[PDB]
Amino acid sequence: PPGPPEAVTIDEITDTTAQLSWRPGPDNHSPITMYVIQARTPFSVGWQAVNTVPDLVDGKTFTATVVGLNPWVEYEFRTVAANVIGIGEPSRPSEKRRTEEALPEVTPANVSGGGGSKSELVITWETVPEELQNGRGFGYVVAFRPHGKMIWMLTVLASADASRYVFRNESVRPFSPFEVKVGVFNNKGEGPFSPTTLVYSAEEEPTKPPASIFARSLSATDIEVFWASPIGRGRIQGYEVKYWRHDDKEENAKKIRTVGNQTSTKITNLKGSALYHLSVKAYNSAGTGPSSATVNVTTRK
Repeated sequence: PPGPPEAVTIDEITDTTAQLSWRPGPDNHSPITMYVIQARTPFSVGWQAVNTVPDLVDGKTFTATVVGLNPWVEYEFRTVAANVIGIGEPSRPSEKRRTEEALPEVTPANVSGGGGSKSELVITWETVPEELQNGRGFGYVVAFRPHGKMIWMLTVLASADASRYVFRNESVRPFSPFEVKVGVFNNKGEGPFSPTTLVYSAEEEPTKPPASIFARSLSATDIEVFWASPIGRGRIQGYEVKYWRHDDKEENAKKIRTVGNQTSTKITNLKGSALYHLSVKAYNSAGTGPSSATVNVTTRK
């Protein structure tokens, strides 16, 4: 296998391209027939191969152009020569050198949203990776409009780390569809927008209480509670069961929550031969509804 090539230098650097040069290393009694070039950045995971011109570098070429680099990233480079035997030892790395800035080009992935409290529209996205921001002053532009309308409303978020925006206004009807895209910008200029997606605003909280509530004591620490769903009313994600010992204030109560359609539950780790008060509430992404009547049950022993 071949020895390490030497003297890797960065002769030119633009926003996405660099011109590199190097000098041959010992070939170890076998003809050197190829050079490959690797790059390392703070964000790459160690050394990676790069695209070059010529797309394949022979053993006679000691300089080459590297393409498809990220704007505004710090780069080191090294070269490796190859024999017929195998791949050689990597060179020592070149000096570090930062590419120039450019317009941003990558929009955030997984633009979505939903939920929230009354009068809200909740919009979420994944922050654009740092090696893809292409320059200082990187931020987002959240564009949203009611489905069926023409005017886009625009919010700027100066912070590259922003992953979430909440719009609240009386104009927002409950569970209404908005068209949503998220764009990017940096000091060099404005970049593209994500593909439009549909996001629904916050839904209405439950409006009716659970009915037909009662409980049964099983052991001295376990009771069972049953209710019926309300009739009419809102969407219901589960129930909040609220319980407290006869000797505590109601505001000291513990709460457990329920997910799905179960219209019953089981409370544990209670004190025996003691009275307990309970009440149930429906909830959804927007909050909780009215409370059932309070029911009274005593533990077994």
